[PDB]
This record gives sequence, structure tokens and C-alpha cells, in this order.
Amino acid sequence: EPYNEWTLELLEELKSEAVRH
Repeated sequence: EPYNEWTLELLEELKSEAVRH
């Protein structure tokens, strides 16, 4: 489950955007 840390941290950038808007 190496991708899990890649996608999770990847969405962390989407949450900031959602949190940004």
C-alpha cells in the first residue's frame, strides 16, 4: 500500500484548495 501515502498526501493538496474555497 505504498500508493496510499502518495494519493493521501496528493489529496491533501485538494483539501487545502477546498479549504481555500
